[PDB]
Amino acid sequence: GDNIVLYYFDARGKAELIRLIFAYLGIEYTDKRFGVNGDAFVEFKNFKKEKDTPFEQVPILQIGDLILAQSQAIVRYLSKKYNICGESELNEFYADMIFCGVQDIHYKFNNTNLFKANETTFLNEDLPKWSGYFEKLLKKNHTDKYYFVGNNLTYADLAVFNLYDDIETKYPSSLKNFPLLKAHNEFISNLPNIKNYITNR
Amino acid sequence: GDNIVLYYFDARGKAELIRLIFAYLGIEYTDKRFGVNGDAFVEFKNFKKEKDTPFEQVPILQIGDLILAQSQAIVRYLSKKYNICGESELNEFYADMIFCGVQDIHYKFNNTNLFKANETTFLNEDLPKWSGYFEKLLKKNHTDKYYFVGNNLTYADLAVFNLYDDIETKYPSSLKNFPLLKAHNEFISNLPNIKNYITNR
Amino acid sequence: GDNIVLYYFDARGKAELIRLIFAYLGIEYTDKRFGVNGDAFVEFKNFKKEKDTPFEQVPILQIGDLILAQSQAIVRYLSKKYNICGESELNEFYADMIFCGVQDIHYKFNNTNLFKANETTFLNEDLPKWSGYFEKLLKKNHTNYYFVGNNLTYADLAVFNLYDDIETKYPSSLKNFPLLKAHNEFISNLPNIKNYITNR
Amino acid sequence: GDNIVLYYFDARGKAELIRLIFAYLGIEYTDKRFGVNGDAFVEFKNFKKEKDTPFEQVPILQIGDLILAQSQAIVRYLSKKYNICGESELNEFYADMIFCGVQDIHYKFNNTNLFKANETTFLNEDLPKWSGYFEKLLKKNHTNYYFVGNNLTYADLAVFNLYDDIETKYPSSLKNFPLLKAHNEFISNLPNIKNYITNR
Ligand SMILES: [Mg+2]
Ligand SMILES: [Mg+2]
Ligand SMILES: [Mg+2]
Ligand SMILES: [Mg+2]
Repeated sequence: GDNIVLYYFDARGKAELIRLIFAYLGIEYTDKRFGVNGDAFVEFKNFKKEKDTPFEQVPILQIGDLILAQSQAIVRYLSKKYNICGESELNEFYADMIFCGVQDIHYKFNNTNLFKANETTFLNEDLPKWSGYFEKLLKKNHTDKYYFVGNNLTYADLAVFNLYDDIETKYPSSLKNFPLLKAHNEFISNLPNIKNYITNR
Repeated sequence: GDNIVLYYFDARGKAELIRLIFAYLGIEYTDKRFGVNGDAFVEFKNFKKEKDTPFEQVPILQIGDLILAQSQAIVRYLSKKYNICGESELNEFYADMIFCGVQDIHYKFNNTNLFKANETTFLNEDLPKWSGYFEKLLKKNHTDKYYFVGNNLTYADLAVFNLYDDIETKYPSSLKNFPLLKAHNEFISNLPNIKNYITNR
Repeated sequence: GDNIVLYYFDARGKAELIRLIFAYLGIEYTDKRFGVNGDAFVEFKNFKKEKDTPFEQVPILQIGDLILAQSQAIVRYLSKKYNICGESELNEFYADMIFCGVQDIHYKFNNTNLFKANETTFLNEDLPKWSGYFEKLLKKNHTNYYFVGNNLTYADLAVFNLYDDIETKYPSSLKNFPLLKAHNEFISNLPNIKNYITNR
Repeated sequence: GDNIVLYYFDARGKAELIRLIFAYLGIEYTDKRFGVNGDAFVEFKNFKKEKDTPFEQVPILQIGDLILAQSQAIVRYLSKKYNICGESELNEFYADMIFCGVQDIHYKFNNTNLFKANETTFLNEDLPKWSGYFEKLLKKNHTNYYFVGNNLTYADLAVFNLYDDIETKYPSSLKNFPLLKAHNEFISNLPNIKNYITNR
C-alpha cells in the first residue's frame, strides 16, 4: 500500500472536497496542511522546490511518489477508482455536469466579499438561481433518500454538499425555499462517515 | 443515428473545443449558432424556453433528444466515446489535469482586457508562466510528433491548441521562447482534419 | 505650454470620457493612439521608457510638460479647470458621487463577456438595477435634463459615455428609464458632441 | 446639524479610510456597524428601507441630514473640507492621482484569495510592482515623509490604510521599499492615529 499524502493550506478551499471523499470512503491519508503554525507561504515556496508540480499549485495528492495535481481531476480520479461516479455512461456524464455547475457557483462565492459590495447580489440573485437549478435537478429523479444521479451516492452529492456547507460558513443558512436541496444536504451531512469528519473538523 | 446539434452563440468561446473535436474526429453535426443574423439574446432567451437546460447556459450538445450541457463535461464525454482520453488510468488522469490547467489560464485570458489595464500583466507574466508549465510537460515525454500524454493524440492536445489559437486572435504570436509548445501547436494545427476546419472557419 | 497630448490605445476604454470632455469644451489636442500602426503593445513598451508614468498605465495626458495620469483624476482636474463640476460644495460632491457609481457599473460592464457566461445576469440584473439608480437621481434633480444643479457637469458625460459604451455591445433597455433616455439623447445632440460622435 | 453618523458593516473594507480621516482630524462621530448584533444583512436590508441611499451601497455618511454616499467621493469631500488634499491645483491632482492608484492595488488585494489560487502572483508580482510605484513617487517628492507637497494629505492615509490592510492578511515586504516603510510608520505613530489603531 502506497502512502497517501494531501498537500494544501490550512484551509478548506479547493481541498475540502477531496478530504470529504477520503472521509466518505474512510480511506486513510496524511492531511498535510501548510501554515498550521508557521508561515504558509514559505512552506508552500519550499514545497514547490521539493515537489515536482505541473502548475505550481496545490492541492497535490501524492500516492507513493505518483504526483497528482488539480483538485477537480483528483476528484474524478478518486471517484472512478472508488465507484462514486455513477453506473452508466449517461450517469457519469450527469455527475460530471452537475460538478461542473458546482465549481462555477462555488467560484462566484469565492469571488464575493464586502469590499466588492457584491455580497447581497450573490445572496439575493446568484445563489437562489443556482439553488433552484439543483432543486430542479433533484426533481428529475424522483425515480427514499436524496441523490442527484441514479439511485446511488456520487461525488456530485458531496460537491453540492460541500458548496453549501462552505457558503454556510460565510453566510446565513439560506435553504428554506429549496426543500429537496435542504433535505439532500442534511441527508448526506448525517451519513456516519461524513458526520464524524465534520464534527472532528 | 441520432441527430447531433450544438447550440451556442456565433462565437468560439467555450464551444470551440467541442467543434474542434467533431472536426478532428470528422463526425457530422449541425453547428447551430445564435445571432448569426438576429439578436443573439432573444434567440437564447427563447432557446432556454424551448430546451430543458440544467443551468440556463450554453454550450448545449444535443444527441437525439438527450440534452448535454457544460462544455468541459461534453468534452470529457466526447473523448471517452471516441478514444481520445488516453490509454491508461494514469494517462486519463494526466489529460484531465492538463485540461484543468487549460481552463484556468483560458479563463484568465477571457478576463483580460484594455479597460482593466491588465493586458500587459497577462502578456508579460501570466502567459509565459503558463506557456512554461506546458513546455515543461511536453518535456516529460520525451519518451516523433508532439503529445502531452502517452504516444497518442488526446483532447488535452486540442485544448492547449485551442487556448493559444484563441489568444492569438486577441494578442501577438508569443511562442518563440517555447519551442516544444510552438511545435505542438503547429503539429496539431496541420493535421488534415483540423487544418481544413480552421481554414473553413 | 499647451499644446496638449492624450496618449492611449486605439480604442475608447478609459480615455473616451476625456475625449468627450475635450469635445464638449472644444479643446484641441492630439489624440495619440497606440497601434494605429502595428503592435500597440510595442509602442506602449517604448512609451513607458520614454515618458515617465507614475503607475505605468494609460491614459496619460501631457499639458505642455506635466505628465497627468489616472483617468478619473484627469477628468476631475479637467472638470474643475473648465467649470463643469458643479456650482456648490454639495453639488460638486454629488457630481463626484455619481461618477463614482458610473465607474462601478462601468467596471462591471467590462467584466461581462461570452466566456464568463455572465452577460444575461448583467442584462437582466446589473444594468437594470443601475439604470434604476440613475433614474431616481434624475427625478431627485429635475424641477419644472441634468444630474446636478442647473448645468452640464461631467457626471452627465460620464453617464452618457457609460450607456453609449454599453450600446456598442448590447441591445440595452432605456425605455423603462424615460428620464435616463432623454438625458443621454440630450447630451448626444449637443453640437460639439454630436459632431465628435459623428466623427468617430 | 452635526452630529455625524457613519454606517457600514462591522469591518474595515471601504470605511476604514474614513475612520482614519476622522481619527487624524479628531472628528467625533458614531461609528455605526452592521451586525454588532446579529444578521448584518438584516440590518442592512432595513437600513436600505429607512435611509434613502443613491446606489444602495455603504458606507454612507450622514452629516446632520444629508446622506453622503460613495467612499472615495466621501473622502474627497472630507479632505477638501479639512485641508488635507494639497495646497495647490497641481498637488491636489497629485493626491487624487495617488488615491486612484491606491484604489487599484487595493481592489486587486480584495480580489486575491486561497480559492482563486492567485495569492502568490499578487505577493510576487502585483504588490512589489505597486510598492515600486509608491517608492518612486516618494523619491520624486522628498527634498532635504510626504507624497504631496509639505503636509499630510489623504494620499498619505490611503496608502497607509492600504498597506495596513494587506499586513492583516499577508507577510508583505516593505524592506525593499525603505521610503515607503518609513512613510507608513510615520503615519502609524501620529498620536491621533496610533491612538485609534491601538483602540481597534
Ligand atoms: Mg481544478
Ligand atoms: Mg464548463
Ligand atoms: Mg482611473
Ligand atoms: Mg467608492
